[PDB]
Amino acid sequence: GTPFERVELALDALREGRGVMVLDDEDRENEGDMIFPAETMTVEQMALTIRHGSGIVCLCITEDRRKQLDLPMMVENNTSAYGTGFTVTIEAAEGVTTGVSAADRVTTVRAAIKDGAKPSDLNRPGHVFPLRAQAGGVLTRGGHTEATIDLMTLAGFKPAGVLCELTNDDGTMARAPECIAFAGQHNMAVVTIEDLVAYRQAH
Amino acid sequence: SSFGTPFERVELALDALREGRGVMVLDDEDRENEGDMIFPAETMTVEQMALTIRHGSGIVCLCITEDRRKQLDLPMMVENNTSAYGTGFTVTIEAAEGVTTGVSAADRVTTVRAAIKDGAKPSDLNRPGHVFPLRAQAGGVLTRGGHTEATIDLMTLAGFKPAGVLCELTNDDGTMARAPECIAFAGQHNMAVVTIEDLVAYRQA
Ligand SMILES: [Mg+2]
Ligand SMILES: [Zn+2]
Ligand SMILES: [Zn+2]
Ligand SMILES: [Zn+2]
Ligand SMILES: [Zn+2]
Ligand SMILES: [Zn+2]
Ligand SMILES: [Zn+2]
Ligand SMILES: [Zn+2]
Ligand SMILES: [Zn+2]
Ligand SMILES: [Zn+2]
Ligand SMILES: [Zn+2]
Ligand SMILES: [Zn+2]
Repeated sequence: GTPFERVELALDALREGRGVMVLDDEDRENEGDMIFPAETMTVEQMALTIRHGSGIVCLCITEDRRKQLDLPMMVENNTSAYGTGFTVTIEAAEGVTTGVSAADRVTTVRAAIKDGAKPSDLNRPGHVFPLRAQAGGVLTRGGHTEATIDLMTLAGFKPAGVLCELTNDDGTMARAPECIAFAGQHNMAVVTIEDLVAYRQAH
Repeated sequence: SSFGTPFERVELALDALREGRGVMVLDDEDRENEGDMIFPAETMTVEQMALTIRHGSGIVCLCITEDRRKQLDLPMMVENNTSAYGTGFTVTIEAAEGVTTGVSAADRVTTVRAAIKDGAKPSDLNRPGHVFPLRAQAGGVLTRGGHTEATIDLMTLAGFKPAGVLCELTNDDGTMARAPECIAFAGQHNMAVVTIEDLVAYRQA
């Protein structure tokens, strides 16, 4: 397909309760992140993500939601190679045990994204990793974090999505051909950040 | 499914660590009821890291002492720790050299090695990152019966640097492995099984 078509197909997939495989630039991370809307991701989708992802399952959120939840950025002097926007980590205050099962990570995501969520609904630290997206989305920063928020908002959801990088069992990160094969195995749409940037520049 | 005394289980685990094998550490059934795969930070292989990500939560942690935390200038992640188990997460880390994105098994190992190197400085680690240090409480399992303290105590008793990598064993269906699954897993992977209770008994003696 074309770039705009891949974006459109990705929005349909998110609306249908399917995941999307998001590939960033080859000259950047060259990684594929599986993403789901925070509002609809299931425990089975979370199990899938832990099984075949890095297991570092992230919750992409806006600056306003970060402030609503009172989640400081993890560090002041961000020296990460890619400037990744990790906040302090989180666990649901209620409805979990140790916080790390697929079910507990989903409970934590739902507590964080609920309308009216308050800081006391989350304990810290925890086993879910929120990432704060920059305003302007992929028009500001071409990361998976912004890409996730932009796809959610374009699909009609709250600007809140769950992401994890796809990993091969031998410990190497999946490259684009592996990400596309995996997307086929799990009926996910595939889209690139480059597609998304072009789409938003036009639209 | 158990054999022998607590003391032998501990000694078997020390041998396993020296031999380059993992240890499966079970905490109290009334605490987390979880088994963590553990390896010395010094000798853990890329293959072992890949095994840990594949079978574990993927939240692979590096147990360190307070002295090492200070040496690396790693703040505790939160001032007011409200976690269910009071887990000692510091700010997260990535090697400043010799990695790409930080997340591959190879890159996580590189990061662990950078953090534990003799003479490691704060500038050897970028923050935040894909490896999660856990700071052990003074007194080890005699103060806090956690996987973090168990790891440090085991490495210490085995003769290693007080630094160990851990991750909780996860079933493929996303539920956490309980003792029977952890014991079966450890058997299949030639990891020595030991309980925090065993280790408390050993250290008190
Ligand atoms: Mg735990
Ligand atoms: Zn159009
Ligand atoms: Zn699967
Ligand atoms: Zn599978
Ligand atoms: Zn705002
Ligand atoms: Zn844990
Ligand atoms: Zn990314
Ligand atoms: Zn599937
Ligand atoms: Zn295995
Ligand atoms: Zn990552
Ligand atoms: Zn240096
Ligand atoms: Zn534990």
